Amino acid sequence: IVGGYTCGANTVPYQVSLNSGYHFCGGSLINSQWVVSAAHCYKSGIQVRLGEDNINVVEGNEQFISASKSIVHPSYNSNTLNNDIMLIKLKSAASLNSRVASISLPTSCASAGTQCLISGWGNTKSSGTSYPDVLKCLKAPILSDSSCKSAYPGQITSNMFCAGYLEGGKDSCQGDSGGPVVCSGKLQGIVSWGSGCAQKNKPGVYTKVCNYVSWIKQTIASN
Ligand SMILES: N=C(N)c1ccc(CNC(=O)[C@@H]2CCCN2C(=O)CNC2CCCCC2)cc1
Ligand SMILES: [Ca+2]
Repeated sequence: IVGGYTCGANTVPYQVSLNSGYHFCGGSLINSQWVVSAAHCYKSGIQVRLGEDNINVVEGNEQFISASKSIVHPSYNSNTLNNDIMLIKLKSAASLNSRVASISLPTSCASAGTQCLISGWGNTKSSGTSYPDVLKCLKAPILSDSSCKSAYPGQITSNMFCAGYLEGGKDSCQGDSGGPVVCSGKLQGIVSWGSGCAQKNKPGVYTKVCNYVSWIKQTIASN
């Protein structure tokens, strides 16, 4: 997260870290058994880490739970990142509490101009590399579709939206991948892609979660 601030420990209790010997992606807890992340985060051997603040220090509120299965969206296209969403099931149910909590799925999509919260443990520099060990947060508005498409011609689909700042300086970044964009108490986006981080006229691009609620509810009820 570039140009953000320290969230404060467990203030974003639905945020998870996916670990395979190291943190490599964010995710969002949607109920005691299931995590939503980006399809480009897929790998086997995932451990889900809940209740984290400092991902390098055991602070006392963590739950570490192996994934039992992953389900990548049936139409995910790695080349275009269209339908960049996956579900991950926990081998055992998380114990929900005030530091380990689910985020609600939307009942409808958000509007352009709605303010959101984007969070993660990714790089905090727009030139160079620095990874924080505590969770970082960013307030960012949903941008118009026309500013999004103008920034990235021929590359935005109906399953994507832009959020952030066209002047730059504030953005998500590598390592934030798969994490939440929460707007008005709902998970509306997943950190997906962009050009560099915090660059002028290159805002972040997010998976448009409202398009997938039916798929999500049908898939978890059948697995
Ligand atoms: N908000 C940001 N600036 C931002 C930028 C990048 C990332 C991390 N995501 C990524 O790097 C993702 C996954 C691997 C390929 N990838 C890409 O961004 C690769 N370029 C894309 C262009 C559009 C068509 C699909 C490919 C996460 C956030
Ligand atoms: Ca920790």
